[PDB]
Amino acid sequence: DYRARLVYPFSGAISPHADIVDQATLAWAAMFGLLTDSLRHKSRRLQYGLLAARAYPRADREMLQIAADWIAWLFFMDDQCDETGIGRDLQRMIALHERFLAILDGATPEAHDCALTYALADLRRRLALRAPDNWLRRFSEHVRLYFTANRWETVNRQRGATPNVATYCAARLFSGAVYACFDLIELAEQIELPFYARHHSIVQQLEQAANNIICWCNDVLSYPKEMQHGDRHNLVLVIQGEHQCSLPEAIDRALDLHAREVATFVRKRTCVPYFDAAVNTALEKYVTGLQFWICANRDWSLTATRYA
Ligand SMILES: CC1=C/CC[C@@H](C)CC[C@H](C(C)C)\C=C\1
Ligand SMILES: [Mg+2]
Ligand SMILES: [Mg+2]
Ligand SMILES: [Mg+2]
Repeated sequence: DYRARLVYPFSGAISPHADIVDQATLAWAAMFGLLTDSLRHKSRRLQYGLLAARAYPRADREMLQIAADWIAWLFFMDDQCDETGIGRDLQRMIALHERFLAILDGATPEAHDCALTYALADLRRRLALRAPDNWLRRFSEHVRLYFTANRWETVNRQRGATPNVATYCAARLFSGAVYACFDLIELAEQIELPFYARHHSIVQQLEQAANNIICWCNDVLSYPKEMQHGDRHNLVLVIQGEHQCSLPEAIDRALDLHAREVATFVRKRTCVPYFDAAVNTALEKYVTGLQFWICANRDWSLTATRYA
């Protein structure tokens, strides 16, 4: 059981609001028309709210609900990208992204805009009530880079071209939208980091390490369903192509890279410089937030129907 090798020298927590938030995320999905024909009794088992509850365990219920609805949005968008025709059609993906980008700039959806565009506009509206412009611009840019990454995946599928390890790992940091999920830690923890701390090389490196761990963990758990769809956006499949090795060996190599990235994250935690008492207090809440996300991703994914 190679899954038992997905271990961390720390553990997570879950918000006491978990089930309330999950029920509300389903009601939200139904309200905005995101639940497709194939899903009726499968809808109950999505449990997207129970991932959010683990990722932001200390958040107030209102802020947690924005995070849960956002996480659900990302799953709904992802299944369109990864399991339908739109992920093989760059021109259809560009037309959709043009609508999302107009909504991220604060435009109102038109009558004939799709459910995902309306739902994205709802999340932006609710975030604008809770966050300053500075934060909203950083979130929006992280979301734009997720769309760019999805268009990158679409070109790979159209060309039938598996990326090399260096290209894949560099792009995978954007294709999972993990940086946009990290932005929400600030709102969950109600912390205001000054510019020089927010963008410090050690903070960027801790964010990169946490993002890598989360994505490579997902890759080990999601290679089966991704292979079932003839997809190629997975460290296991990418390693297999580069090394011309067996699937068991590629899995072994992916888990080695995961273990190494956990150690890098633990090491770099002890390298955060002393700015001042108030800045380092806030900074340690953010970095603790990254740990909660690492654990949430693993803890939710091992039990989720999504990877069963
Ligand atoms: C692999 C991912 C890890 C981060 C988990 C979380 C952000 C889920 C939503 C988002 C889309 C792609 C589901 C992310 C993917
Ligand atoms: Mg995807
Ligand atoms: Mg996917
Ligand atoms: Mg995956």
